[PDB]
Amino acid sequence: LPVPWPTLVTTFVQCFSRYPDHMKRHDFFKSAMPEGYVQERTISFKDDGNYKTRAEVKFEGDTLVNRIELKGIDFKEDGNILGHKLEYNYNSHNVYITADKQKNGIKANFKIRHNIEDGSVQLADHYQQNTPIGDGPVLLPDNHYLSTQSKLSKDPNEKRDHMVLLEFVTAAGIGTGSRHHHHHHSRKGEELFTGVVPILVELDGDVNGHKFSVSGEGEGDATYGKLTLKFICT
Repeated sequence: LPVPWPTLVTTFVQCFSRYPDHMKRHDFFKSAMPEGYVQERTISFKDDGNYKTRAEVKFEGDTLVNRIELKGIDFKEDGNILGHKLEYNYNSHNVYITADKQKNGIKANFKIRHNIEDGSVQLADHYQQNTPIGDGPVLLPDNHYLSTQSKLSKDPNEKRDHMVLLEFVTAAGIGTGSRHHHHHHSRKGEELFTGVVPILVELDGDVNGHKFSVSGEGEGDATYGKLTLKFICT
């Protein structure tokens, strides 16, 4: 793998976030299902290169799949990314979501703080836009945030280069007086997430001409804002 695993966490399914009852009317991600959404990002590593990503997230039968292309350029050979100088861990923080009326979707920007091995912080500035694939109605949200927590681990019986990921995501930032206390909204999309959903993730990448692929498997339980994924280089 040509880059540190933590640098890919954000790229490797926000439809698995927990939206409590009063906020379900703001859940763009599930509302776009099963047709899905396109997710695009620029990720700018301070003093280093950038990733640009395009993904389609949708249902194929009973499976939520996230297929990604990533292009990374302008990285330093001996910088924190290509030189693998980032600790294997991950900071919890809040991702703020706003509607993007023009693309019938959402945007977000947020900064990830990556610990550097024997140094300070490598910042990764994220710009994100999401657009529905289908033409059906979607839920465009009021401003809110996703409180996102991520634990990184290893499988002691896995010989391949890999990452195990446990994530918990809960929406917040809207109070119960919002929209005159009205919870009502269409449950289309949302109803597909009431139980445990299998996930496939597949990525093709090229970072400074180093080409690689990753596959990931696991499951999501949105009732608990819970995701479990294991990723391997392929």
